[PDB]
Amino acid sequence: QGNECQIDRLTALEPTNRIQAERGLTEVWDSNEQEFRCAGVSVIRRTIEPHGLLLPSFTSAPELIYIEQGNGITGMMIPGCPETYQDQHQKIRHLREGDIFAMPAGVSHWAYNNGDQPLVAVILIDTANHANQLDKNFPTRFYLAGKPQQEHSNTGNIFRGFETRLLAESFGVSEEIAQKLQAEQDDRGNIVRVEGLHTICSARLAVNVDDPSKADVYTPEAGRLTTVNSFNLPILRHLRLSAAKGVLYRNAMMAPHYNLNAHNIMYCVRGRGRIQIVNDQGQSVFDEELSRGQLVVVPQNFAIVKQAFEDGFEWVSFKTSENAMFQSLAGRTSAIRSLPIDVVSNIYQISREEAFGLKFNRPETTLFRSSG
Amino acid sequence: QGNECQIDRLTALEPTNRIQAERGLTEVWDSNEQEFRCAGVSVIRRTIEPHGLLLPSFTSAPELIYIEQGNGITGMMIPGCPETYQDQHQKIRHLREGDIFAMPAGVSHWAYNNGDQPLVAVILIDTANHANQLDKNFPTRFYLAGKPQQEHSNTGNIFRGFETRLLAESFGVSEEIAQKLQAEQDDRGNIVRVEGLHTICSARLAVNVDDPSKADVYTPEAGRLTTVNSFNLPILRHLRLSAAKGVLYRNAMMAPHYNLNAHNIMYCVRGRGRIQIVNDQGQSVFDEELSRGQLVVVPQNFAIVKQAFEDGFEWVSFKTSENAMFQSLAGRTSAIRSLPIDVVSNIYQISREEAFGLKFNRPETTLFRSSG
Amino acid sequence: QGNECQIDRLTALEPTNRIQAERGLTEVWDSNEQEFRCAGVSVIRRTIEPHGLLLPSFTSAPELIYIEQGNGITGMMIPGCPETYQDQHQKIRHLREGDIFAMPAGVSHWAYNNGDQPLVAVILIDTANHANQLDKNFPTRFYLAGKPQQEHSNTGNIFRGFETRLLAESFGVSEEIAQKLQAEQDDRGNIVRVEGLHTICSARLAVNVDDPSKADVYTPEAGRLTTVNSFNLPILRHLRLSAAKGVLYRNAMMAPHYNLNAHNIMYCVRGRGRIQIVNDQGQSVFDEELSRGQLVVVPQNFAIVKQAFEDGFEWVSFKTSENAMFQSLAGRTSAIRSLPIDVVSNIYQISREEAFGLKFNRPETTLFRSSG
Repeated sequence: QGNECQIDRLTALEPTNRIQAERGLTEVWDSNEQEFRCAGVSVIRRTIEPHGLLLPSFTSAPELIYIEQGNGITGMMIPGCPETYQDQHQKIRHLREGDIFAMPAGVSHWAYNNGDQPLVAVILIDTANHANQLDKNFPTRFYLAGKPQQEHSNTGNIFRGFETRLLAESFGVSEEIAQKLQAEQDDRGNIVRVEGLHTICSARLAVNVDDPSKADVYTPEAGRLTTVNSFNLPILRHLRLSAAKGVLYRNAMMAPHYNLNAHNIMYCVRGRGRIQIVNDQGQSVFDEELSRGQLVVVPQNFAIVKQAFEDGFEWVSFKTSENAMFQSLAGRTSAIRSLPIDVVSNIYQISREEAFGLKFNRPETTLFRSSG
Repeated sequence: QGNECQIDRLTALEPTNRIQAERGLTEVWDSNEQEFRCAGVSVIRRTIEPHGLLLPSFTSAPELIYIEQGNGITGMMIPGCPETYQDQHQKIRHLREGDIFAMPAGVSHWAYNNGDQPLVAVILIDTANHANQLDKNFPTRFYLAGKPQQEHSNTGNIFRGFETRLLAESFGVSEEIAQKLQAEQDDRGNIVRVEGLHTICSARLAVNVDDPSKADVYTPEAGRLTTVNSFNLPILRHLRLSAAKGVLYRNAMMAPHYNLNAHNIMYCVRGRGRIQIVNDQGQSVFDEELSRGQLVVVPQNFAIVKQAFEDGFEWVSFKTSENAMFQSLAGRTSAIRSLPIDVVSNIYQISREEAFGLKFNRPETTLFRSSG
Repeated sequence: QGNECQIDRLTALEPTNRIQAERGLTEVWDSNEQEFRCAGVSVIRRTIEPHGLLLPSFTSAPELIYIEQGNGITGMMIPGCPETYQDQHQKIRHLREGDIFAMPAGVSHWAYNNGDQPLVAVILIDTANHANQLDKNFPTRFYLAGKPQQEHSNTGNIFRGFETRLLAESFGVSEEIAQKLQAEQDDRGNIVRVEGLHTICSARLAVNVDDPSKADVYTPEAGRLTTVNSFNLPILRHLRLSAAKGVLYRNAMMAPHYNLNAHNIMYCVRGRGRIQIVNDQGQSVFDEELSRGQLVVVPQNFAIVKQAFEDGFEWVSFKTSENAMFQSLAGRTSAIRSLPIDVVSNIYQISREEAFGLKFNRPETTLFRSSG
């Protein structure tokens, strides 16, 4: 078939499946939605209650994680990295709100909310990544403990699969304890309640996009845009993903722009925006308001404008390539302004002075203060 | 299915659709042709009349452009590149005959023929490029002005898609002028008549293959071969495409060879040649004469020989990978000559002296002077 | 469809087609097998009798070759590499048992057994490699001599395809000899009997994994693991494949582990092992004994344990990515040991001391001495 990107209708998408576990919630968007198929990604949102432990798992696809809310810690068990010092374990890293974290394909990991508010992560799973060599339709997830529900469609964690004897032998451990590995008798789900706890090897593997000094774009009382790519997060050189966080203040807008190289899974973090998206046909495929917890998939090259309402509008964009670049159509550093004025007047059939105003009437860069 | 490269018949291909615009012509080859599906490319040829302005557009796929005829200028609006100095615009670059230009995915651009003869560009659109994340069947093109016809299959340029108000607001411009953006009232097509006009940021993004000093191969009264790859055109490191131009003089031939790594879209620029192509089965899939404006798709690894006729034969080869490499079967630096003579005689069941002549009777490299 | 990696059953796979030639045998596994489709590879094994010459050929896919048995020499005709000094030919390289050799896509090559025992190579053909731009279902092979049978499904070597005249002309050779090229009158098949014979340009393009000093893992009376990746075989940076050889001594085991980034085509070289493989569902998809000449496909991220029997168990793993990395679940440098003990006890619902033993009772790295 291969026509999933012939899109004339996009939708504000919300999770269509829930997975309730003892200490957390996993909400799964519908990966069958055409625009997800086009983008080749899946999105989940996990809400881990305080003292909740997301059991160790891995997925064949790389993930881009935004910590929407809360703080906690994630342990990554990267093969080959140094033990640490009783007890030994690999580097524990901290998760905080505003954090954009990169999970390389196959890397096993667990998370724990050691904070007071629920820990909330919005996870892009890039099933179409070159790194994912399993199926492209749905993420494949392998758990290392518990008896977790399938997240994307007689089952258990990978240990349940092995002959119990082999397990016991493997760990130099009793059979009875091996059965604990297999968690055949476990009903807690993928996020369990705990009490308390207590170069890739050394990098943070994250950058906090709430750090206003890191913004690439600010416009006085318009807002800011903060990019995560291969320069501030070098691992993204390997994942070939990037990300951005945007804040639009009351009635501010992001000029119509298109992303050159990447699909943009724009998740609304807070506020509300009139979002309009146009396809290659010059047809609007989207003209709706996005608010908390909704996302829209902006396909590569699809033109888009974001107009904040009175409460502003804030989003994280997961981008399906390395150093995704976009181009504003209006403003300073825009397609129009890059056009020689004669080209502008000629292509739009307007005066050299109408052209001028078309080019320069908008002095802001990318983010504008607007009236609502 | 995935059998589009099971090819037993190739065809001399010509455009199957025309798109007439006010100041230019766009001829589109049939991307459904099996060998195009196999190669994962589309080909167009644009003829821009003098004083003709190819409206700004972009496509999700990278393009390799050969300027077959004429000269003019192209403006590339690469996001982030410096303005220039009344008026400000991005770097204007010159296009001349023999130019092989690389357009990265998503980069918006316009062209203008400021010369006296029609400006003619043969464009390979590499829809199967990793850079293209939309559909693979047909190029997706987005225009920034006018009301252009679909080039590959109630429509308009991307601005037509937006709420007019939002447009006006975006540019700090009147509504009436915003409607000009949307060009709902435009009948000029994608190439309009104009009057006159007047690290990637600084590179030429082109090399002229008509520069005889750049030839990698010359053979006295046989002709020349000139390659564009990542060394003389570094951007091609990003596009993962390469190109070559070949000139065969009267009755000269390019020895049977195969390309190791890439499909070869060989477009005939001038002259005429008996071209023969063999598949993995040892079957001829092509044995016809190519002339002006026709192309054949040579699939990766398919063996091919090109025999010029009395007027010679000249072609541009667009190659679907980085630094595509080929191997001659005959001549100096050929498969046969690289074979130890005993291997040759043994595999061909011939004498050590028949073998010798098989190896050395052909002292030329790649291009030979032949009799017609 | 795209569900070939939804695997609940793997099989010990053996060749399903034989191709007998005059001086050798070619055994072809069934590339239609679901797990081959999932992995996107094909496997062949060629047995070249002493004094046997594997005719020159190339395939659009890169190959990883393990010399299971024997020694001989392979000639690679890489385009552009220096002639050598009567006779001139390209660098001849030696093949020996334990050799893991990398063949880049499209590179023409022949092999010859100049040894006394049959020369046996197990060949992974990575049809799903980015380098292969032809069909993905089956390897495409082009021969440069003889009249070889199709290896994967009115035919001949590529020369047979050309007009004989053109051939003769091409090589400056008589017609009668040109017909020898076309081998229309040849019944020897792809491996013929001979008598005797006699930066990529200069690299060995191989590393011998039988070199015990190169082992990355040894465990006293357990065995060893030896990896071939981009560091000891730099060309693999281009192929994006890796390999390993494993030897398990009597009753030794490789702890349950999963490969993070790559499918693992594990071919059994000698001995016998109880191999168990688990999918993402916690279901065993394989629990059988592998022995000489059988392979199983371990999909990326599928968990696996290998238990040698009394004769030990030795395998070569062809891996479908660059520097494939795996993670042991048990032992030193394992997922479990990388887990903070509180996470372990909490996720497995066991004591801080049961947890401890789960973590540390297994002091070996990856390879363990076990009881059978």
